[PDB]
Amino acid sequence: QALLRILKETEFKKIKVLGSGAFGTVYKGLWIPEGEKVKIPVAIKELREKANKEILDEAYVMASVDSVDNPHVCRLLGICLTSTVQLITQLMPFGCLLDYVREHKDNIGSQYLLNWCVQIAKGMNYLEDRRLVHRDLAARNVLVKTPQHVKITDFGLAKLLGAEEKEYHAEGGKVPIKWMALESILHRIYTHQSDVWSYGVTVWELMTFGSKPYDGIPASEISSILEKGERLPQPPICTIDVYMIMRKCWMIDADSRPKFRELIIEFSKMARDPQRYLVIQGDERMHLPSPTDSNFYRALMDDEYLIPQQG
Ligand SMILES: COc1c(Cl)cccc1Nc1c(-c2ccncc2OC[C@@H]2CCCO2)[nH]c2c1C(=O)NCC2
Repeated sequence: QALLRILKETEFKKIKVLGSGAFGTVYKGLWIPEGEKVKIPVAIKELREKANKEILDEAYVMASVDSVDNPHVCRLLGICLTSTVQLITQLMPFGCLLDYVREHKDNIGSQYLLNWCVQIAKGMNYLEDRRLVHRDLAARNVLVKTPQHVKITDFGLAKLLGAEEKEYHAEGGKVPIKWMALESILHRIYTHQSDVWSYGVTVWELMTFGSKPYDGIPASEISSILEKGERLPQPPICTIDVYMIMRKCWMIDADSRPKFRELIIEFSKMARDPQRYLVIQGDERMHLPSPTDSNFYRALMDDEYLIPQQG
């Protein structure tokens, strides 16, 4: 039962732009629901300007998959009807994971990387259980609540499969070619197993501390590269077992790829002996802010999408 809570514009103060890009504009603000005095840090999203129709579809997906215990997927708090339709969620104060890994490379140890991989797989497994194909899993669409806790976001491309359906077949909208499974590029078919491909690319992004995949290669060439058996390279920090997970995610046969339930288990195993699996210089000397740190409050200070050319 998908409900959308309407929040009045006047319950929001101190709205400030956080960032803009392909996702539209995201603002941060303070939500003070009338009836209470509690002040809740929020993020507020509106699309680029159709915009109204599209963003309600995202609200619907998010409301559809919401649940009492939902750690690793962003929850919709409500929507706001102003000059635009805006979505409202809890602020993730450390920002986008892609920016985070680029900015904090020198303090990101093996334990953090492996834990993030586990968390993203747990979030995706949750979505799979609710018949949701995300279709845009990428490091740009993972957010950082704390350095120890990430969440999947951006349901702009996401689709719910009916009880009889195994796949979603797309029409001609712009799609993230460099993160897509070959079958999605060739045939516009999307499944939970094409999300696994995207998961593999996401892991690659993290393990390279936010390198751009297939940098300098036009998206029009990607299907040909994949058909020749070429893949993203082994990141220097990754031991062979970690890279082999990525390579399994990029198998041609979708049903031969790992399932998210398997990825949780495999990455959890690695997270139990992190320095065995990732080799990072100075790993033991690295630290990131954690809620259990006495000074954690100090940290809380005040063309990837292309028109398809096949299928
Ligand atoms: C879709 O869930 C949201 C809702 Cl319901 C409302 C506002 C923001 C989001 N998510 C996003 C944030 C966001 C959510 C919560 N806290 C901070 C945030 O932005 C942090 C930085 C700022 C710009 C890049 O991310 N940032 C991004 C999304 C998104 O959908 N796509 C990519 C960039």
